Amino acid sequence: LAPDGGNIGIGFAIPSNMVKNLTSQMVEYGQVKRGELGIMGTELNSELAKAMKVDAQRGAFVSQVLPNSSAAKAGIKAGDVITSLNGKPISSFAALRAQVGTMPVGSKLTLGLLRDGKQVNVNLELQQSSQNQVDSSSIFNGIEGAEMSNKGKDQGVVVNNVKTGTPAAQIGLKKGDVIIGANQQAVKNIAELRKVLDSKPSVLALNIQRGDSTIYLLMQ
Amino acid sequence: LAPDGGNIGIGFAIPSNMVKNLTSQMVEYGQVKRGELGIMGTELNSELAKAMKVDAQRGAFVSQVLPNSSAAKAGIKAGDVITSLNGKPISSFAALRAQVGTMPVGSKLTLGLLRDGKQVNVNLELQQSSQNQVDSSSIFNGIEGAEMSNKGKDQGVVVNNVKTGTPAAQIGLKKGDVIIGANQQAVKNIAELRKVLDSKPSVLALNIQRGDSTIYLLMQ
Amino acid sequence: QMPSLAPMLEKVMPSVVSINVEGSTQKFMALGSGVIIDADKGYVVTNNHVVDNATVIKVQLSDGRKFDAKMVGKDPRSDIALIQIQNPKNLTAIKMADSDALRVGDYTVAIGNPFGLGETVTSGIVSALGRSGLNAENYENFIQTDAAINRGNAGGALVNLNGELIGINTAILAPDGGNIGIGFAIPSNMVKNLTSQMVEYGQVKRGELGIMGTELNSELAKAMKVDAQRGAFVSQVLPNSSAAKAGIKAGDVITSLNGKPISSFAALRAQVGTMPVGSKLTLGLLRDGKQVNVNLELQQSSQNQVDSSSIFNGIEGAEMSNKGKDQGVVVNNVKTGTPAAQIGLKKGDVIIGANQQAVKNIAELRKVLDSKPSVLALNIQRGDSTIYLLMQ
Repeated sequence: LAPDGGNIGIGFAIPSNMVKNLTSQMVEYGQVKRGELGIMGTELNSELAKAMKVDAQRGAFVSQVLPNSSAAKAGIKAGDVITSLNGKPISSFAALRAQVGTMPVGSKLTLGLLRDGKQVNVNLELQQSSQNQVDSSSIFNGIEGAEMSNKGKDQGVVVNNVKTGTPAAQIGLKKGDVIIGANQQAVKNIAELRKVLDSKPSVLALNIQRGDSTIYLLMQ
Repeated sequence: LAPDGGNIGIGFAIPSNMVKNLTSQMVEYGQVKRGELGIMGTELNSELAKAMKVDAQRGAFVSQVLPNSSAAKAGIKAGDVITSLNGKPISSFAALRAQVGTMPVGSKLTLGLLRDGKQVNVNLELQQSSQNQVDSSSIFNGIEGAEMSNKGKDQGVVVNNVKTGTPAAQIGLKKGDVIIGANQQAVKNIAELRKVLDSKPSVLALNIQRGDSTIYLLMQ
Repeated sequence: QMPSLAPMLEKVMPSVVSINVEGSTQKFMALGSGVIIDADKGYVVTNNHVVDNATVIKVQLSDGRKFDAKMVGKDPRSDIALIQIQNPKNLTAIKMADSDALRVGDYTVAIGNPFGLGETVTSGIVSALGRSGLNAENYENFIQTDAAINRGNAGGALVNLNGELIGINTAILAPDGGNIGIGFAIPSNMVKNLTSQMVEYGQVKRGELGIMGTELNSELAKAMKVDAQRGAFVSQVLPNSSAAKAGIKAGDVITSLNGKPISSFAALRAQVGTMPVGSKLTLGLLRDGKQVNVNLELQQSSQNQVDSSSIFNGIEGAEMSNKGKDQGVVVNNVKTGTPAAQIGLKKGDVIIGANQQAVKNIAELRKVLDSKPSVLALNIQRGDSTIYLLMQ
């Protein structure tokens, strides 16, 4: 925080537990596979707490749970208040978001709950998601277009959603494509891919699958 | 090639084998029935060849094969390189296009292939296509509108696709029509048709079939 | 049963290459042709005007293959440059013919890359020999031919029916940049000399007779009572020159060099202008109606060559040239506002190494530069002192 781009005594750092998770994923995959509980929430402020007769001036208020979500399955109901994650008391909703927002899918966690004045304990398993990440640009450096992300196990890079006037689709890039190799090298995930690109070839020969067909997309 | 429309030492002729094929078709039909292998390709340049680890600096690179195509059936895979047609080494993709682009449908040919450093030999049969040819104009001289082409054996001239404000549809010309005669003369193909037109009648009485109905379209 | 150039060309076309160039002085692209002179080392000759001021040079064989090439020599006065394919494999060089045995009836075929279409061959005859005057500051002794030559043909081959190289296609007379039947190639004897020097030194060490002259035209010949309508007229000889020592007097006419009759003054200039210092030659002389024969030894000179720019690519400043034996590169004459002197470059400096590599001549130097270091540490001698000049 600083008017006039000079330090005044207030600065911020990402806590290291978050760095430890986020990075470790990147190492093994080239991106972060984001898991979700599938609840909508908001900061539990003192006013909201009266409205809801809860003894607690801070926490995550559950506005609603998504159907067929981890939360759902686990028994979390709307109008619940989350007070602790894995033993650790919860500053706020944002903090909560931030915590789980950095754990990998499949992680097993436990939530401190508070429904109708009664403390609750619930076991959850982080699940899939629709995380908006890694655009075609972050890997091609300048090739606007469809977003991309890993796929299943080490199954290759999947193209999420192509735009229109975006340069990527202007090389034959179509959503639903599954980059399975490049320049005679196998691509299991975004890291491998970025690796072939690190060598900086003149022509990039993408080996993709559209439906039940192998095809090749070329670049320069 | 010539800035300023004067000769400078560089001129081009269509090779005679191509003339021999193209013309012979025209003689017997009034147009060329274009056959296709149904592969997408591009020039195999030296850069692309490294990307693909191929020993070959020239040829046709197979970007992908169409499903239910001659190529498909024959066993040609994307990322293949075509090096020879019928014994004859292949300059480039264009040359290849140009060769087959002038053979008649049903022609039997054989391809020199190169997949993963290994030479391959494949037998093909030129198949149908969606060739964009003979507009209604090339036969009516000035009657814009739907495109036309022969149909099956000597079954008459078929109207491909009518436009809108095009003068042809402005005489009742509708796509899917099958000109089966004109002025009490039978029309098996575009040559026959153009023949009735050679006499230059004042009124042209087209005998067409729309669906299960015979109708007549008139001109002047 | 049909006559054809095909059998010959089949052996010969691999020798000729296309050349693409990226440069700046403002970014440009250019293209022309080149000829493989030595298959093993990947030496490729071409016109200096094609590869001049190039940041990047790529060479493409007739078979498709591309390579990168780096400069090794260049002579603007004659418009010949020598480059070298980096990592040459399985190449074909051309055999050179003796251009001095060419005659005007002779058949010629030209090979090169007009408008970047690809390797194109066209044919004609020798229309003329010894043509000069195109650019009067240069050495020029052009073969003239009506084989079609256009833009992109520069640096390419002019060969005879046996596929021997007789010239390098260089220029064309032509309003409107299209061929009209008149094109020019540097004769191959000149290429053979100029290049061979470049190989061994990075530049040409130009020798001089030290005579001033001019074309002996028919009018001048009357004025001087000489029986001869062509040749080199000696206007004056320099003191302490080869000519001087040899006994050549002003008002002499030179009619032949080494047995070979002499078209004109320009031709003469062009011949010797391409022989290396120390060469021993003999002159056909004509003083007061009497034939004379004289033995000469080509001597030093003040040749204006290799600017600091031709080796640094963009570093204006002092000119440079080899020095004595393999003694290093000497800086000729620094300017003022020129960027070179703006790095501490002072005339009289003797570049004796760079980046811990020894520099005997311009080729070696250009070699350290080929690696493209980030910082260039010049090891120079000013007077009796070693110093270091730095760049980036």
